[PDB]
Amino acid sequence: WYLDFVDLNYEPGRDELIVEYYFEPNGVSPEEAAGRIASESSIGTWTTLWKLPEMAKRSMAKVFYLEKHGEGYIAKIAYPLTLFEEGSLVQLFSAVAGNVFGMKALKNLRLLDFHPPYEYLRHFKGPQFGVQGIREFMGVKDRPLTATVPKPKMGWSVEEYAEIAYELWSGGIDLLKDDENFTSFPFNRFEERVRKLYRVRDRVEAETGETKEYLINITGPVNIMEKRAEMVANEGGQYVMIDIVVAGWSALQYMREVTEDLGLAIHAHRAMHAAFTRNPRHGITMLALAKAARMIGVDQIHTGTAVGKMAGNYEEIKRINDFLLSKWEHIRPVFPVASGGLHPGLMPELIRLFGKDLVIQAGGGVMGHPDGPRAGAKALRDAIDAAIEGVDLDEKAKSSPELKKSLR
Amino acid sequence: VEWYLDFVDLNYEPGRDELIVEYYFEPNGVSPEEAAGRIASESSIGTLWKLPEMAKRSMAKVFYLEKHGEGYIAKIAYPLTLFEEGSLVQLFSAVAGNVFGMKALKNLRLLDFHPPYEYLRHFKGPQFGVQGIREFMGVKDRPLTATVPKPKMGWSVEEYAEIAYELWSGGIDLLKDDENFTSFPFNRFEERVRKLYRVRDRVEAETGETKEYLINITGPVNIMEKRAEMVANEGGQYVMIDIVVAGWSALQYMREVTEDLGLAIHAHRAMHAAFTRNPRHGITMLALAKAARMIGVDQIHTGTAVGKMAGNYEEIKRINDFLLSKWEHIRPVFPVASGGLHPGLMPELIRLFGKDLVIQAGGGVMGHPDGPRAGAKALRDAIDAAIEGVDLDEKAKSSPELKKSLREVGLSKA
Amino acid sequence: WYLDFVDLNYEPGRDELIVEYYFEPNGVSPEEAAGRIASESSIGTWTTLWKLPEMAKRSMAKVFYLEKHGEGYIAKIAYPLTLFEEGSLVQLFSAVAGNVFGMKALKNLRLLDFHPPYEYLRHFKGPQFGVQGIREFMGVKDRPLTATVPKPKMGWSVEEYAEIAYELWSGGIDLLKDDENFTSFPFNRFEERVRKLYRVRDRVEAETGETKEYLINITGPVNIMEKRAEMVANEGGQYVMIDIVVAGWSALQYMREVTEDLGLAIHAHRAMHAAFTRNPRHGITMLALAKAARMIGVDQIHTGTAVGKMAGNYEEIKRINDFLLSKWEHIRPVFPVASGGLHPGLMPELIRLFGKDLVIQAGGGVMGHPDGPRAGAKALRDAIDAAIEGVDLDEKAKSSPELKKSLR
Repeated sequence: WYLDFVDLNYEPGRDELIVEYYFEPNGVSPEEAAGRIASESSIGTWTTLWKLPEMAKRSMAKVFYLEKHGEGYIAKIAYPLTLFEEGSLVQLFSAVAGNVFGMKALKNLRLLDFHPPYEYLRHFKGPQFGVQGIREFMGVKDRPLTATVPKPKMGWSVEEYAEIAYELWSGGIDLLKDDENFTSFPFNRFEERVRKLYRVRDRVEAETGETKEYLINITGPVNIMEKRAEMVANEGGQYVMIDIVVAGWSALQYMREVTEDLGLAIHAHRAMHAAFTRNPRHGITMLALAKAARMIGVDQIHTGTAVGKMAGNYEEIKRINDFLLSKWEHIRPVFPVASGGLHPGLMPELIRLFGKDLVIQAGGGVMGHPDGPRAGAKALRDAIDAAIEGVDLDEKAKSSPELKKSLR
Repeated sequence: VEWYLDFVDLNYEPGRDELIVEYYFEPNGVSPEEAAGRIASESSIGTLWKLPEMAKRSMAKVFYLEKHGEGYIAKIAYPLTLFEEGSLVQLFSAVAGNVFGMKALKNLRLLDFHPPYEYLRHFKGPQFGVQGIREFMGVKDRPLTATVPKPKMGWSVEEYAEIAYELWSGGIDLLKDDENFTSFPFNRFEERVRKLYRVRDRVEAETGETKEYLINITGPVNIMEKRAEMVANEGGQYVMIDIVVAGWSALQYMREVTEDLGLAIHAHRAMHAAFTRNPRHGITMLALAKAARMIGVDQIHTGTAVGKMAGNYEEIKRINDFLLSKWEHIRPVFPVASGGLHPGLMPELIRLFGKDLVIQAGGGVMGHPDGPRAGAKALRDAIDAAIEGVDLDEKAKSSPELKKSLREVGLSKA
Repeated sequence: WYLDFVDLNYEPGRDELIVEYYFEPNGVSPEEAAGRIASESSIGTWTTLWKLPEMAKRSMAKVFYLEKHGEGYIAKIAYPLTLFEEGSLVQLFSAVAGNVFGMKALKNLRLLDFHPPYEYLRHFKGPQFGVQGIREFMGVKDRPLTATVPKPKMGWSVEEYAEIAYELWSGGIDLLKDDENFTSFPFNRFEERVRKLYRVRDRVEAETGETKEYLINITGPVNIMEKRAEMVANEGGQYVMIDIVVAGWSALQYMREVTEDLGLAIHAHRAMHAAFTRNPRHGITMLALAKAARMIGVDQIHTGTAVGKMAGNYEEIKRINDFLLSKWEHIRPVFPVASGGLHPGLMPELIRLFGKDLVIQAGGGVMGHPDGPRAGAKALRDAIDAAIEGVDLDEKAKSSPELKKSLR
């Protein structure tokens, strides 16, 4: 039966969903392995007896491309839309990213990418704001945005958090960002944080004439996340942060509706992703993850950077960033968020390689500045201004004491 | 102009994900090809500033154009980018809107449409259909029977209850309100619902047979919803809506309501003939029945082959065939036959149109010489006879009520 | 029995509803045909046995006028109010415009007009705003209002729609108008359109000191239409557009209550009407449609124009326009909306023939202006100013470059 699912001359219609897998077979032929992925991700097996169901035949997936690739194989598989509950990314992932990973006839299986047809994709809204909508409400037309996570990442009282925030925002940071694990604690309850931090936010706005925002972490059981998002909207926030991998796709799809009602942008933290995106032979790629997140509609998502302290291989990151920012029917582009050991001196290189449409998360460089967080923020903003203006950092530094000290 | 000809390409092969509409038309002062492109244009993107990418992609295409009688038939392909999926209202605004008013046509008739799978899948179709209705009614094989009281207006709730008792007791399956009969100071809907389902339950207890009520909930939508809620609360399994007068927007919403409440929909088609009757202009009954079946009415009036209604056999059969055909996940709909039907016509009716019908024969039944109960019995008897292949004159020997109906009809003709 | 319904000497009371029909009999006498319309639209048939119902006799319709008219006949029929559920235009149309159209004893049947008595009409509110209420909230006291539908009529993104809108409004258009088929699409969702277009609206108001509005198309299944109307009211809109024939009378009556609660005027698009108003022998007239729409209470409705590109016979259109604008107890007058190939050069004639109480929809002329939509709007506003002021277009054109170019 597994071979009924393999037709290397099949030409998929524009209304079929395509998934690309890498795999290594275990004691079976490449074709049998491929067929097995297709059957398991579609109708399973049958032509014996007791009534074949009427839509089974029309719902068969088909392997239409199979080629050797290094130590394994790449297959592309076409899925008729009769297999799917439209609007449920959850059910899509149960089909194409479910039981297939555990099959003993494969040593390894990686979902590399997928391509939803227009009739699947039209039932997703994508980002509510995207790059352009964020740039509008932030009032930042050309340069990348800046973000900072306080260090240490845990243990502040609300008052202590408010003071750091005041300093970061005042020095030039656009977005305060909670750490992925920083949700709500006895010494820093979410409700008290929301009531205080947005007062400090509004004060800095009045004093500087620059828009400031807060990537506040609403991550929790979904009912709690919804209540936290309502609190944020009620205080005048326009962003919520969600750890999307830990929270999961069912909650994210629902929160996308909540954020639509409340006018909130979503910053997606991708903590836990490496558990299945890191292994080059087995799991789901960051690309496929980013695609699903963009389709549902996160407005910004972490992708990594190119340095040594973050390391980060250039081709993979570039590829994801390019996808996030590409035209894709009605789905608004998503800001890549660059983080990892970033600091003012790396800004020209970051921006040469990755463009101006970025959220630059540079908490280390900012917090660890010898004159304090406010000075570190200033320094970062100055390195970005110089990168965009084509000005050498050492030249800028002669008119920016804060940047000067950072480059030492 | 040459712009309108950009919408015409008679070698185009439409993909399986495009919606097709078939029109008859007669041009008025332009060529046939220019008329057809005008139709395609006006029902898609219409006609300095940057022509958006989506507009180019969303152009309809005339891919078939042949002469037909005194005019022409065109088939036009519509990408689904033109449509708000789930909204039959919006589809009809595009393909059945301003297009009828076009000065470049003398006449335009929407003949039929074919939604692709990706459009159709966002409609549920009938909640019950033929098989759902036969299950809740407990009637496995024969046609169902319905009767609208005569006269059609003016009854108190008590008088209506008494007629209903007789009709159901005599064997009618479905009491039917007239299309004009909603709620009046002398017969308020709330009172009628609270009384008639007690009568219904009484008749079920006495006969062992299931009885139902095609009760007319037609009104402003908020009123129809409230009336549907009252029917469900009294144990009713059907509501009747005059779907042409009420309209598509209300009907789509009411199909959600009846999903929640577990109610079947009987669609009365009053006013349809204002646009379905003219063979050169309007919307065919076929196209209308298709839209109603997609949304999901469970029974709909189509017409009969009778003395009184000498309706076209071939058009009626085409509609009934469509209603009963397999159509993906969309359940089949019962055709409702009516128009001057009496017991003597049951064998011809069933021979020509089959057993999957609701037969509304109010006139024969109400006009029986021994009263409505006897008319109901006579109708049921003629139907059993037709199904078992027994001559009506043979059946009449064991059924005095049928005997009398057959005799009196014979005494009523020249 | 059909003859019991004919009394050519009957004088209807002021409390009876009168309907006027055109018909052609098919094998029966004019009187029998007329009687058949009356019976079918009232009590049907009966005097045999099994209890005549108590209110049947008092609910009989009566043909009281029958005269030859060309190739057929006109009948007027009086209906006692016992036949009707008061406040339900739906039930009125089921009686008088229902099964009568399909009767085989008539070759043709047209409902020409109806006349509700005060005790029927008092249960309808008519337009919430009408001509005077619109003129008040638009701040436009004498001249006709202007409207424009973007071309092409479909396929814009929200951002592209907002830019056209900015230009139209800025040049002088009063009302942006969505096309009848332009509701909500993946590339232009209603909720995102509402949130953006009213921001651009408020900006143009601030910059020009002129009120601007949006005939935004809420047409859909009724629950969806209600949610869309709430969205519009919430953003500060005062108008919604409904395709009333496609949506239908049940939804319209309900929406009239929704718009009452929300303070919204209704613009009625009449798409699909020609399916039954166009045939001179059979259907319902535009007059009767306009009457029902006015009674429920649309504030503006399309009637057509007098040119060549719209063609439009003058007597019929004038007659409807006159009715819409006439005193009619408590029912406010309704703006006729003139559309069809209109452009600045036709304004003096349009206004001579049809008056200043019009909404002039002139999308072709405006969008197709050689200097752009903004210039086209300006040109239209200038042709209207000149028409009202008694000024020759070629004279105006010497102080209006935009109009000058349009007249070429």
